Amino acid sequence: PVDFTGYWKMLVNENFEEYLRALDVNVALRKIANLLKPDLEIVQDGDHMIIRTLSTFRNYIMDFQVGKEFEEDLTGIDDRKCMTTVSWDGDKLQCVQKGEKEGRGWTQWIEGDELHLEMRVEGVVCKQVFKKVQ
Ligand SMILES: CC1=C(/C=C/C(C)=C/C=C/C(C)=C/CO)C(C)(C)CCC1
Ligand code: NA
Repeated sequence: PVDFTGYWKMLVNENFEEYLRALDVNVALRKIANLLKPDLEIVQDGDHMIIRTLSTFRNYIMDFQVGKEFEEDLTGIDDRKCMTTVSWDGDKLQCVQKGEKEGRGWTQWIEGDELHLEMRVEGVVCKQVFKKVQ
């Protein structure tokens, strides 16, 4: 199916402040986070994926099997714990992060040579787009 493997650089990041505000991230950290332009480093073998969000401040590592619920420790972000499931939805990845915040999750997919990531919480939608360096 779709292989997201790649070192992806951020081109677009819309509404990230609002998204972090909804996660109750403190103003200080939001200030910094919004100028980080994290890379996405993905290594995938079928339904097994490691997704590393990389920045000079902090990294965030996801390591999961598509379709299989797991205990997600969002330490360094909002330091919350979710019961998270990343599922196939055709060629898209659909992540649901069950926990304190309503409607928390994200959708990831490829359009041509672009990786699209939409992150959501409580009706806030942050839009990110990434590209590999050719
Ligand atoms: C706030 C904050 C950060 C937030 C990272 C986030 C919110 C990553 C979401 C990654 C996803 C949804 C990958 C799915 O392919 C990072 C840790 C960069 C630096 C410290 C500040
Ligand atoms: Na692992």
